[PDB]
Amino acid sequence: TTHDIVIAGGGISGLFCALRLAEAGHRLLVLEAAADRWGGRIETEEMDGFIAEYGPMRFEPTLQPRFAALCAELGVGLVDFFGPSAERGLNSLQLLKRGIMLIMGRAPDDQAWIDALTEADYMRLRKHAQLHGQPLWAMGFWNALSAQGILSKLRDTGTFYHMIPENLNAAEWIIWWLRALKTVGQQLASIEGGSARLTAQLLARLRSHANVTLAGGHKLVGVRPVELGKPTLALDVATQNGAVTLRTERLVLALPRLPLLKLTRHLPEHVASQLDSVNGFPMLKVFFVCSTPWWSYGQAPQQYANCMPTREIHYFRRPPEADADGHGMVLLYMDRPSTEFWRHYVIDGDRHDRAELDQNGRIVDAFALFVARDVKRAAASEESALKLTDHARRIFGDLSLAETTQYIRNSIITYGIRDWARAPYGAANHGWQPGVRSWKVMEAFKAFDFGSGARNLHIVGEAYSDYQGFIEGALNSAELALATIPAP
Amino acid sequence: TTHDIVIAGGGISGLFCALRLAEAGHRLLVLEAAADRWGGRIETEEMDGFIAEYGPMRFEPTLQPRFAALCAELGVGLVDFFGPSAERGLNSLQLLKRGIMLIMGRAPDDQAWIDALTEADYMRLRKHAQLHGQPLWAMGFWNALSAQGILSKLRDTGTFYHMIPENLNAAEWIIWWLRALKTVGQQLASIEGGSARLTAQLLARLRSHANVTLAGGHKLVGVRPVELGKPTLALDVATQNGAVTLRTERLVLALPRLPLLKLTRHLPEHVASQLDSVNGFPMLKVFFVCSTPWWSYGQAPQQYNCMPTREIHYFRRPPEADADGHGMVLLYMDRPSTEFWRHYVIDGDRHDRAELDQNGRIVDAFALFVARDVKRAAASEESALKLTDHARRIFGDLSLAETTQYIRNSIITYGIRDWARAPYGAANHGWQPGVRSWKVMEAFKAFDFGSGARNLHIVGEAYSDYQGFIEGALNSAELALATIPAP
Ligand SMILES: Cc1cc2nc3c(=O)[nH]c(=O)nc-3n(C[C@H](O)[C@H](O)[C@@H](O)COP(=O)(O)OP(=O)(O)OC[C@H]3O[C@@H](n4cnc5c(N)ncnc54)[C@@H](O)[C@@H]3O)c2cc1C
Ligand SMILES: Cc1cc2nc3c(=O)[nH]c(=O)nc-3n(C[C@H](O)[C@H](O)[C@H](O)COP(=O)(O)OP(=O)(O)OC[C@H]3O[C@@H](n4cnc5c(N)ncnc54)[C@@H](O)[C@@H]3O)c2cc1C
Repeated sequence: TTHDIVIAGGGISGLFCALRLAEAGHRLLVLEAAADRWGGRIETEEMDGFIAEYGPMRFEPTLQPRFAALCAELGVGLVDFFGPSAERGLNSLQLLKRGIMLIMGRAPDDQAWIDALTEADYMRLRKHAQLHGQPLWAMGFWNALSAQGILSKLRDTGTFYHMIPENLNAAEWIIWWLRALKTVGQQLASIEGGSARLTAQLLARLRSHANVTLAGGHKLVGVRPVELGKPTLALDVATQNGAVTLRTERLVLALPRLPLLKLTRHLPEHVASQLDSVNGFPMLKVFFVCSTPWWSYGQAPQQYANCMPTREIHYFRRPPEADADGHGMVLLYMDRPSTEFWRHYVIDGDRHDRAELDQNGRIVDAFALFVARDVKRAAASEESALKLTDHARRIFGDLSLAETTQYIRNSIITYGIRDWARAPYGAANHGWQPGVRSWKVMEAFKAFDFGSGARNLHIVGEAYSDYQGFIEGALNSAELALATIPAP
Repeated sequence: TTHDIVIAGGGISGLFCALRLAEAGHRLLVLEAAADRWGGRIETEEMDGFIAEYGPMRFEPTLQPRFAALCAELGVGLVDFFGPSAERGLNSLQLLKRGIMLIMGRAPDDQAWIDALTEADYMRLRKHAQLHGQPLWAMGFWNALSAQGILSKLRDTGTFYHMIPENLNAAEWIIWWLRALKTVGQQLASIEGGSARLTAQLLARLRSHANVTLAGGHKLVGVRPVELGKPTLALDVATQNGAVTLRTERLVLALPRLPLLKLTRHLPEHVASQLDSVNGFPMLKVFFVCSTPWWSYGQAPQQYNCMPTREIHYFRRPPEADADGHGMVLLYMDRPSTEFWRHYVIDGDRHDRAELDQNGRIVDAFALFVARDVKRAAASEESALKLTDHARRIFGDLSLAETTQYIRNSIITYGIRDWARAPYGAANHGWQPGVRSWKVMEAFKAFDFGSGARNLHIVGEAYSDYQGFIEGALNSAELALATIPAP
């Protein structure tokens, strides 16, 4: 065949491009490597009636305006989330804010200065802000915080996801934190009836657009200019059937770093040379649904780290105004190196493009043992962070740990695991690297070509965005490229 | 041109192949991507008269017989090393041995069983040893230790490089540790006048062998069979001049995982599909040479959080030859400390050896980190810091900003090697859960593009049966040697 515009990748950014480009009236095609699914890192499975987000769960719409706007324009609402909470002059909580504000030269409690910062200011910071003579775009976040007259000590033990041991671009993670440290963005909200709800609504308005053919099961595996000097692109697309060959005047790669690296030979050196301007962090989620929970409503998230190979362990029960069975659900949410523990419980090598539910008992076998220890210890202490129901407090007192194991192992109705470090994602999210001038990459990536000046290839997505980690970045990224695509 | 046998890679295994193949009488050529140097991961720089090993330092010749033998046959001596030292029935140092011996079903004090274990036994372990129904070749080391009736909890926050958070092949790291846990070893030896001494001696006997042309500055960047079905190989070799094109009847890839992955398109799928059967661990060394040390004459290596490092090792001159009283500090670190320091290599693009005295910012940050710890060590005294009386006092009095500067000034020369960098991509490698090592080593020892020619080979530590050590690199060389007939 032949098409005006191909879009490789049907993730949030792939599709926000497939929308705005339809609304200006182009003949779009959306290749998407996955047969049945759409929205990539957006994953919401229903597990014994619980909404289990294998991908994003909450959002800060005040911070992520363009998210709200794609939510609004699509009829997606946001149920505000009200869920549970959690060496001298250096005596506070988290408050890397001290570290940042020292670097920026302000008072370590100058929260007005922080709340007044614009994107325009963030750009001025990233380009021009220095620390001990060095630009911050050239430094580790970890190094800038450890400098003469900053911190140390540095607690990665404790804290949320600040990517200290990954040592990201100082400027870009000073920027990122100065954002989430504004007074707003405490407004925390789920998406009504799942996060994948947003995927659906975007296809339901992307079906009522005539000039859009959505083509699941299609994976871009090649790109050549047809003739030297000319803008016509040859796309090798492998699919279910077999190895088709599309042609287009404009290809949009809505792909994170790992797919792009698998395409690296088929890309201009000047672009392919920079795909390593970001690192993909792995994250891994495990969900267990328990018949007979040991925790009440409002049991706080813990930071198990030791007790379990996990970072966070999150706790869910059905609303107390329902509870048709009284069941509950546990999220093990983990980064490096806990990810390496669980990685190996995906039974299918070769392919892992979505959660594996109820396919390895060994995942429960290891969840059981780890919790079994902790809930014999929590009965006694009572000053343990594990609330523990009266029913559970007693019955555990009596069972021989080896049986507390089995009680929990039996208790599991359904369980699932998503290892986001696996192809074709290779990461839950990405981070700029020390040395990188993000703005040089984002400009090069938004629009490029094989050497005609055609400006008819694009990269879009979170990975090389100005708001990494969030759908907002994926959206900012889509726009940057949209602006370089004229009407038909 | 055209050659009997090319050997890509002039590291220890590349060269032990270039030797034994000369001694059977082939017309060898050794390509080596590095212009000036040989022996790759073997790196020994002289720093204000100190032997600084950016690569291997010590060795266990009892455990590594084939190392001793290549040392002996080359006139390389080993100065035995006598350097400084270091919840219910679960309260010791090497609860690791507890964990292993639980898995293996023996008594956690069965040290005779351990000392009696042969290679043939290690193979039987690899292939057949199970845990809760699962073969260990299929498990994480971390998972096997955390099992019902083993450990937990697991202290990786202590300990010397056990690769728990890298979660390596349970069987292959049970094997690896059961080796270094023999009493037989622990006999620790440096190499006489540096570790790179062994590189030199191997070229000095590799010069007196007529049928060997050594070609530094040459990097294999492609391999095609000349004709479909026929054993003739086309080598694209980039060099100083430019892009020559050799031909050979037999190519030996003495290369770790990362260069082989850069050649992955030029390799048979059946081989390239398995290069990810191992992980390359990054390690990073920084060396500082200090005018006026702050530490005692037996100051133990520490396990520093306190610094972004894992080990911090302490050196003075043999004080029988100490003409200035100087001392040296080795920051030796794994993930994630590696990420802190890696950014202080001033040359992007290329890093094939240590960068000495090329970034003051490395001292600037060493100073501050130690400056804190040695103001705390003046007072507490309940510290591993054997601080000298001269140092204990003078530090008491100086402000941080001056304690930093005292140390910053004290530094004569400093260096950094980031082994995670091309073309090494790792200080050493580890088998992965799922892998049957023995299936990989058999596939790798000899293969071809489909003729049956059996005229390509992979050799080196990375896919060896003794990962981490030169012994593995040597075991690997042999496996392939055995499949190469005499001329
Ligand atoms: C920090 C550290 C500590 C160590 N400690 C010990 C120890 O205590 N005990 C011990 O026994 N061993 C130790 N070792 C082992 C050491 O790694 C040995 O040198 C050995 O493992 C190297 O095996 P190799 O032959 O694969 O060497 P390599 O150096 O990996 O050989 C590869 C060579 O090929 C080259 N090359 C790469 N690409 C190309 C190309 N395309 N064409 C041509 N040439 C190419 C160069 O990279 C290099 O010279 C240590 C290593 C390190 C780094
Ligand atoms: C653990 C986790 C936590 C998150 N937390 C938050 C959060 O707190 N707040 C927030 O706002 N967002 C969060 N997110 C969301 C994340 O920011 C976005 O979902 C994502 O980054 C944006 O999607 P994308 O379009 O950029 O890329 P992706 O969703 O990765 O899109 C890639 C798509 O390309 C496809 N594809 C098509 N053709 C090819 C091909 N040839 N090769 C490869 N792939 C191909 C598929 O791989 C895939 O569907 C989280 C995500 C995860 C996984």
